[PDB]
Amino acid sequence: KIQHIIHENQLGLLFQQGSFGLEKESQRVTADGAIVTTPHPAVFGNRRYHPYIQTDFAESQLELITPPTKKLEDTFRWLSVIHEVVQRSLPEEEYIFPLSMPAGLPAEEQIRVAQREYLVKIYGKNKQMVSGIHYNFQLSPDLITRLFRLQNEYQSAVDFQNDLYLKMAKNFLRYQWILLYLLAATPTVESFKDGSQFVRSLRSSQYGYVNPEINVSFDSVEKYVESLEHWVSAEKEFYSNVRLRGAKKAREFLTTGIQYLEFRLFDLNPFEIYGISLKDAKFIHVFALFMIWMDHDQEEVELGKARLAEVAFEHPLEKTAYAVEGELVLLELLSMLEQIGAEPELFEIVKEKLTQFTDPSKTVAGRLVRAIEQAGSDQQLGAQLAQQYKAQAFERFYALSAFDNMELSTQALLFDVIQKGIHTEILDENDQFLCLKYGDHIEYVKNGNMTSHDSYISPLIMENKVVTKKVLQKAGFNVPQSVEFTSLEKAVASYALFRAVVIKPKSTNYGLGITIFQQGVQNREDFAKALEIAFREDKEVMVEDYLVGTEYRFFVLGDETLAVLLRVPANVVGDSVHSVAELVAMKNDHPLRGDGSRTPLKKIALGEIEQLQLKEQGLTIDSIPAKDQLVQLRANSNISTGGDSIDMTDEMHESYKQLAVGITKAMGAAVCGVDLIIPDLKQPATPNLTSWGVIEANFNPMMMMHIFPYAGKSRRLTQNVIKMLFPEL
Amino acid sequence: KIQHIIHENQLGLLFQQGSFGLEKESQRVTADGAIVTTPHPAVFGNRRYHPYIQTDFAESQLELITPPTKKLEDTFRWLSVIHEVVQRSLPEEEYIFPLSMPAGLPAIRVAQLDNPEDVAYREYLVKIYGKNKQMVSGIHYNFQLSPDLITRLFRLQNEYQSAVDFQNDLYLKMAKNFLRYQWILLYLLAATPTYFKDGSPLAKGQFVRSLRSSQYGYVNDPEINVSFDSVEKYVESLEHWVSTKLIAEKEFYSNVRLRGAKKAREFLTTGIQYLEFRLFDLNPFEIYGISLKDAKFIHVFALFMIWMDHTADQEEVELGKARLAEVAFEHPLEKTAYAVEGELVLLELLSMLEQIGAEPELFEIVKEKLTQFTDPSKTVAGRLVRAIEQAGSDQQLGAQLAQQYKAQAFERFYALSAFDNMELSTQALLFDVIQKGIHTEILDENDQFLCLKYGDHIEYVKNGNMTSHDSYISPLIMENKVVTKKVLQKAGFNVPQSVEFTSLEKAVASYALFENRAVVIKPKSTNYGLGITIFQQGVQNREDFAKALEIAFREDKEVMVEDYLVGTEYRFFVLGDETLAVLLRVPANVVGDSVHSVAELVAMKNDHPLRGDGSRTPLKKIALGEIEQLQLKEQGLTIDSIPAKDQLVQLRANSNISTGGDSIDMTDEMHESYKQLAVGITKAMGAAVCGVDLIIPDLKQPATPNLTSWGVIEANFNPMMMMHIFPYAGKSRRLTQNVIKMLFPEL
Repeated sequence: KIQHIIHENQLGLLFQQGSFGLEKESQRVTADGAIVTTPHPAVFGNRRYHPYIQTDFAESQLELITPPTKKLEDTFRWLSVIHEVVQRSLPEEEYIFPLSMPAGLPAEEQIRVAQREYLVKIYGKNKQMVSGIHYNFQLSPDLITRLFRLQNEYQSAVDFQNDLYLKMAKNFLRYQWILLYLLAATPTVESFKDGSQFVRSLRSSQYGYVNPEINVSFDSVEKYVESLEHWVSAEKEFYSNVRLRGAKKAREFLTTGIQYLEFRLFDLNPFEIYGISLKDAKFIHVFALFMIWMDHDQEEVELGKARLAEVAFEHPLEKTAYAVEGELVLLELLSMLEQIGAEPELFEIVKEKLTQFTDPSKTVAGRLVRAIEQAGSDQQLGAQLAQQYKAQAFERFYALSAFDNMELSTQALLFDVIQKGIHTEILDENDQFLCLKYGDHIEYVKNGNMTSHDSYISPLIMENKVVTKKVLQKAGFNVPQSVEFTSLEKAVASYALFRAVVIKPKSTNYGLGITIFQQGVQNREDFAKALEIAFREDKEVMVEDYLVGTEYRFFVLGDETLAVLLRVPANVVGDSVHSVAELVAMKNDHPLRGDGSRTPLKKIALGEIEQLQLKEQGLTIDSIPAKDQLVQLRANSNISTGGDSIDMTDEMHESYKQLAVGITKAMGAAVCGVDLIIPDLKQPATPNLTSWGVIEANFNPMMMMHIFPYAGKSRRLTQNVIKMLFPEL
Repeated sequence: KIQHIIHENQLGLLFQQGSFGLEKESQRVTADGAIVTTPHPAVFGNRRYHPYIQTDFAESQLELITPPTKKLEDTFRWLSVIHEVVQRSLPEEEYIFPLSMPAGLPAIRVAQLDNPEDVAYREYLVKIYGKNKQMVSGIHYNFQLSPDLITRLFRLQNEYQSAVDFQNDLYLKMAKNFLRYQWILLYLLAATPTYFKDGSPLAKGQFVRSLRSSQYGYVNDPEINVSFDSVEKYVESLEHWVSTKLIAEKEFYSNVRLRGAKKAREFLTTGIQYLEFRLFDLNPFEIYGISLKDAKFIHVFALFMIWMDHTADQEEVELGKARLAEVAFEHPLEKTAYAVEGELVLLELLSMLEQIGAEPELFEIVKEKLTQFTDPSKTVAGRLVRAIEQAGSDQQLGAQLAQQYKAQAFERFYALSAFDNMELSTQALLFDVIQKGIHTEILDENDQFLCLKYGDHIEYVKNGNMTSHDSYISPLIMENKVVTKKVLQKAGFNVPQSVEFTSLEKAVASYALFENRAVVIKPKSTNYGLGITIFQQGVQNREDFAKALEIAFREDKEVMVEDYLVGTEYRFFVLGDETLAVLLRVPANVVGDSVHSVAELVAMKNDHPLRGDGSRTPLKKIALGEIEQLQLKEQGLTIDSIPAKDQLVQLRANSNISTGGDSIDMTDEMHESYKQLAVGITKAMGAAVCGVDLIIPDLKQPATPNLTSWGVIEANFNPMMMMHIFPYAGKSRRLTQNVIKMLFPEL
């Protein structure tokens, strides 16, 4: 079905609308560039059900799959993320491989290909080691439907879909060589003939598995079904550079038609990190539409296919045989953009491609030869490029490039999900609402911690505090008591009830009225005075217990305390006889140090608050701290200032840890985070408030400082959560 | 020892602190005044487990038990509420009985306890003393001293060594003294001045101050006696009699009783937890059979027994009771024989209050009491005799008074008075919990958090319908409104969709998307509806479409086009897997049927009890203001003007309860299909309770997917039950019961 009244009805935005799927095969490899020759990583979710990351043929060869997305931009986001999860999950020794043509190729015995023999037998194990990028595009149904009405001619919707897809495929084949001229990365291979110096593309080139001499028919869905089905007298064997992947069986196409098209034409791009460029994917999209668009038989296709294989073989450097056909295609394509009012970016892209016809070196094929030549070996550049990419990605290990904005608790959850093979949808990028489904089972999480497993009332309880206080004391736990007096005369009377307390005004400024009795309510007269000063400042004054001790935070999931975090005020240790400034800068060199929100840790600054306190320590920016002399630069633990979080899970006594599990269970929360004040972590727990006191309960606990502590073992909470949700895994 | 001298550590504030309980016994009775002579109401929870409402002995005799509270102030709200729940629960035919004295006694009734032992116990008891004396009912006053004040008392007292012995000795001292002076309490508060029960006493209107504390009032025997002198002795006394012969220790009858008692002896390790005082007769003049002032009076008095240094000797205690009996038998109008003792006794009380820095109010109370010694006319007993003569009989007043109170309970049927301030939804749940008997406690009156505990099962509910079964993700899903939309489009429910355009050019370009779709085009943020274009039929032209988008952009930076919906909006209340109710709300109105003017018409409609503040009551009274008066002009009517003949006059354009619109139950009237959708939407949300708002062109026609057929307005995670419980014109659907059951299905 080829016609474009679309322009007559101005449906420009719709032709662009669509969906984009994407698979990339890369070979797991050593630093040398050799094939990994080892098993698929255990961390990765089951090869059977893991949607994003799987293994195609060789256990060593790996395939990354991006979910389908309405915007080409979101595909890359995913690809980027999947690649980073993989790089970071991959063993330190093993690495990913940039190019399609394997650089170091093993004997047949070597490749286990752990989970095809007949298929393997007919062409052999080695050809299968070739790796590529499959690009799948499907037209927006709305777009098509609008189009179907306009066509008086077609009585069946499926025929029109079928016909439209067929048109696109047939046409894409006809001009598919230009794509191959622009982006071919298969010039060389390690092993019969050294070949006719270089070639544009070996795969498309005859001596590739991809290159069949059986005539199928893309003219009619029915025809193709019969040509295909009769050739049996299955689905896997046919090589179509564009593939009809719409349905499980060809017959079903008569019943249901073709739902989308998968293009197998492409080679990995060594220059781009994930093997594709957003621009190239966009280019392809526009190109597919041009296929459909052009008003435009088997032989023309067959001719096209022939032009495809010759262009492959040609040395990339030398000028293409049919730049002329190519220039004409790109020019009409420019025209196509005019009428659809395509965004400017596209214009820039087709323009650059036009430049490429003229300058062969600007071509992806051509650029690679100089560089590969410069590396001196197919293996040398590939291997060189494996380290750059793994290495480039390990820069911000805590955060996923794809979703830098999402909270770190949430970014990490993502990682876990993608690595474990659970299928996830970002319902709100901005609100950190994730939807996770594995199998029929579906579970929604928000901000990582919030799960189905938490009743609403738990959080409801913790927010209130009066309730928590009243509910916790009944639990029998030690809860610090607050006493509030409307009237001062009553307060003097109430002196019997208080111990170490602080008397403050509900609302005061400049700390007025605050009186602190630490180990101190010894005389009634001083107590009375404290109330008076307090009472001038506000209509209501409060009396609260004052407990001194370090403060800890226990992350509790389920029945056990998962982790414990201590926070300490900005400081540098004096070990180095280095300028504290010199010493400070040294502490900020770690990637985990950035502003507080974007990175797990904040960056200490030697400002006047910090400078002032140092002076209390006797120091100056310039002083060199004696070995093992810790200087604190703040009296405030919040890491906002630059405090260090240190894991205390092992160091903390288990008495409290059970107390923390005891407290959160009383609240009814499966994932609550408890803040406690404990004078002696080391000494065993007691009923007396002298040992400890419960200071707070959090409905949505942090995760991230736990996962990425400045010092101390990293306890990963997101997996505990992930397992908790879908325990079946 | 004497706590009195240890006011040196300024324990006056500690002294006032305590735990307070209360048990009041009354007999459900007919307006006639005759006993009910029928079964315990169905509505109340099971008698075996019910903590708030029960029957002491006679099925006809019911007793209200208030949960202990830190303040005597609160027990009364509990009491007020419990008695209101009881008043509302009885068949209209049945009323409550105010006086202690049985009105018309049959010769009758049975315990009706599920356990065998109780029936045997009551049977043995009815046989021991007959059943008439049992018939009489009265308040019990339970008071427990704060444990912290006791510890402080104890720390100073070197004499005891053991904490419990101190606790036993204190309570004992308090009991003894109470017995000697208890007569003072009865005189003030005698309420039993007045045939079948005890006509042997000569009566010609010749009333005694209190019939109960007299010999004819049931004391099982002269021979039974136990010493309060020592806990160890008391126990020996109770033991010996049980051994051989009260049936048990509970059968021991006395005006003050030790408690927390599994058995007396366990006190020797456990200590005495608290005391129960039974001297009191229901008083006819206070709505709930006792007053706060009087409740308080006893507390201070109880303290005084502690405060005085002296403890009464066995002789003293015995003398006390004889005195109390004589005083109780005296004629109400005459002055007490030992009135000076009373003046002296109340005199110390004052010194004590002054010393402890007690509240200003208390001084007021005791004084009133002194005034009462000068002239007995003021005493409840003296007052009662006056009142009894008014309708000529003991019984007549009791029926007039019961009537007076059941009426009070029924004004504001919709709200529980103890906690008027709480949301209606919550007062309503409270009611239901109390009627059902789930032990309930309020953690924050203001935040609305409640704690319901039955057996070893407890559930925490905030705002009436927020419970354990509801999970946390659902609310978050519903908060978003955007996320709400995504979860919902997946299930396939019809949800209107909004598309936002930053670029006008793209908007015009993207025009095809909505053509024969009825869209409302509006700027993100606009004033006076500026730039808002509505398209009821659909976007017919490119040109009309461009103008609409063009104009909005003039108005705002970010412009949203949203799907237009039309129909009557409906509120389904979904709980669990079933939709429990559907409610619709109409614009304030009246009907001209009456031929009254709109002014008269409206006045009649507000007369309804439910109407009041929209906030403090289910429905808000229509007001005939100018905004209301304009609507009239359109109808061709005026305030004076008379609506004619069953004509609907509309006085608002917005169907808002806030402006006096009515609420109508359409549970049954609505189509089944939509109802499943509310259950369907709730499922996608994964919410146990959800209130789902749909826009529906026709109740009656079956639902179709398409928006023209069908639509969803919004998803609410805290549904407004009271509207549901009370429609202006609907059939009441109570959802608080549905909620409770789902909470405690085991019930």
